Amino acid sequence: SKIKMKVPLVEMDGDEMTRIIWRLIKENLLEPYIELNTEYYDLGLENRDKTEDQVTIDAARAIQKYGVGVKCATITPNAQRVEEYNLKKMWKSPNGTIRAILDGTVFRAPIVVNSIKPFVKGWKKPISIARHAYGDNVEYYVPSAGKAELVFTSENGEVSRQTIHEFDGPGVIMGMHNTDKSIRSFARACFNYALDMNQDLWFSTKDTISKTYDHRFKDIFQEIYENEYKEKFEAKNLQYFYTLIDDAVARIIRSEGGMVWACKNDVMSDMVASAFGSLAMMTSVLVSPDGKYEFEAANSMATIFAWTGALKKRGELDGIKELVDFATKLEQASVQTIENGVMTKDLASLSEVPEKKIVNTEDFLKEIRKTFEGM
Amino acid sequence: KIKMKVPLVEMDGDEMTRIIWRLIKENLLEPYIELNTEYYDLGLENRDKTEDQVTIDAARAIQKYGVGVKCATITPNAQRVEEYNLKKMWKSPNGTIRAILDGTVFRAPIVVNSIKPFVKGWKKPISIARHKNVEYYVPSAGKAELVFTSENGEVSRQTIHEFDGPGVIMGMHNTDKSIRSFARACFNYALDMNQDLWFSTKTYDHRFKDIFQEIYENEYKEKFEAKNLQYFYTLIDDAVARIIRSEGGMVWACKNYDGDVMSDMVASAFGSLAMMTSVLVSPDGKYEFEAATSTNSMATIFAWTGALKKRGELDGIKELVDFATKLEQASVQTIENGVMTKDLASLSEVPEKKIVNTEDFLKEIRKTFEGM
Repeated sequence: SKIKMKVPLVEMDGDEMTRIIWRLIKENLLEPYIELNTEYYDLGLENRDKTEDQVTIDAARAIQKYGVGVKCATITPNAQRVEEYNLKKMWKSPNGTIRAILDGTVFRAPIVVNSIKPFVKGWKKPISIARHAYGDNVEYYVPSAGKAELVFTSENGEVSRQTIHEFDGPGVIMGMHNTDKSIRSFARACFNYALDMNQDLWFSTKDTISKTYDHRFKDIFQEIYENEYKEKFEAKNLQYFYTLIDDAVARIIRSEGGMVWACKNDVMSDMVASAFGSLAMMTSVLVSPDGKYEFEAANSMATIFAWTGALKKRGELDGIKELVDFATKLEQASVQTIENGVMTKDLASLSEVPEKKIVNTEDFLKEIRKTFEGM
Repeated sequence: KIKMKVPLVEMDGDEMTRIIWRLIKENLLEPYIELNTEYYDLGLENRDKTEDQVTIDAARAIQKYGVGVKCATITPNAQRVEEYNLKKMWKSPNGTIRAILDGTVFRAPIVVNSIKPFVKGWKKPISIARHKNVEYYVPSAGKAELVFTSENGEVSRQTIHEFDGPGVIMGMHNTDKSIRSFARACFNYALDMNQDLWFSTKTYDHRFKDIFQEIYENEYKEKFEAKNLQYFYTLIDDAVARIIRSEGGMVWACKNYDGDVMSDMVASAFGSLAMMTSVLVSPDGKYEFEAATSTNSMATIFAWTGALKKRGELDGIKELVDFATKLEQASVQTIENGVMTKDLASLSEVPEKKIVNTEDFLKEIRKTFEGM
């Protein structure tokens, strides 16, 4: 009997080839085993165009209603496509909209396969790089000599200023901010995801240098930990490591990976990504302070693992043991088929297995399905 | 003994490194060279006594002669002030020297084969280059702004954020003058060392990219090609991925904040914060070399050799250059033979090992040296 679901998964459709691949994955790997229950939203460009993007907002809201969504890769509008599709507007990427409705923090993590060798030797468990909003502060270009200042005016009109620099030539000045609210929100999602994934949270700053700004991140994380997560972390023997950025990269490079690593709103994170292998071999997960999740691909492997992360999460929530086990089994089967040497052209240029059979995406999905049946 | 021509500017330092500094001289340099140095005591008591004037004078000695070698020094905190009875919180000398010379610092590991890297394929030192902020705790609602008042009176404002609650703000800067010393120092070093230069990062960053380009076409394009070196600009995400996939051997330049990490990354990637050289370079071409009981003194030998080799090339004295090279090589070979300090024996495998004490290691290298 196929596995029975309860609460539906929010399923959001994407664009172009990933949309074919998404359907191919459902058809070969999920529907045979599970009586899929999803609430469907088409976030391909055409439907976004027709609904003037309302369908994206609807999808986010439905993630709030149910808890979990899974999302196909989508396109960001460009001179051509517009023409190509005759769209009314160059639309902002939906993930930006969905993130802000969810107030979510974003976690990216590699997909480990033994035959794809990390460049850091010991790194065999995925490290999740966490950011509160991944991909965007104010600048001003000084044309000539003068006095640059960082200035704050409170409600009541009181003004305070500090000198940034007294220029004697042209240059740039930059302002950065964070509200307590965004930091608390960042902290909660990080602690959620870490609990949810059963691994330690590491947060690092450079707070001996920045005596006020980084200090605030540090104190809010510690606050949020005590008042909100300490007891849960202990129950599962998870730890929260606060530390200096220098101390953390030395310690993490010395480890086996397998932890959640958060940093201030960028380079530490591409290093992690690249250290493990292609940036395609990667899951991307949005978590909210609230415990809402959306899984997306950061390559059929990423799309498979977006679905299995989502199924596994949806099943944990609903107490469907069978569904969580399915999701683990299908992940293991995906990896195992690569390890037996059947894979696509791109997995092959990454993998070390001595005898490889290269096949197309479709045949690949079919082989994972053969491996799954052997398990 | 190799005679010297122009003096090396030599800056003595603090505590244990000061002793080792002297030990390296006595066992490794003085028996082979007639040390010509102009000597500055940047110990802490002497900085306090001269009220940090000796640090300024040391900096200027480097502008005059061109090359300095410097021992690690204490930067005093509250704790030190009481401990040493300081008159003031003297600034970091590294800090002062840097400013006077307007220099960029390049950090690079020291590689030895028996010491396994954490990163698969990094066989060649990678050199990482780098050239404070105001902050405020927003305590309740209003408006945060960058403001600029031009000396003609005009006042331009940019909103940072409208707060409805508490949070934090920060402001920072960079002058064009600054980006230009940075680019010059990076191109100089890349040349001196026969390495390619990599740089990576809308107004803040394009400003940087523009200025580097300009300085390249106008002042270096020519000298680089004369030695078949590439200047490669690109996006940080691409650089890191190409860098991680290469063998090492380049100069990697980044905005502060980002060279902060990578040198952590690279440092710890190669294996040991102790095995790190540090060389300061100015746009004018002035240089300073510094270290970035059984104590590892290897970064401090390589500071002395770096400076003596550079001094030899500027003074057209080949035996001094060849000696620097020989000693570096003999320092490395000794470790490879399995005689090493406690700290380094946790690192390198290879072997059965005779671990020795600080001064013993120095005697042992000399032995490796006497011994072509």
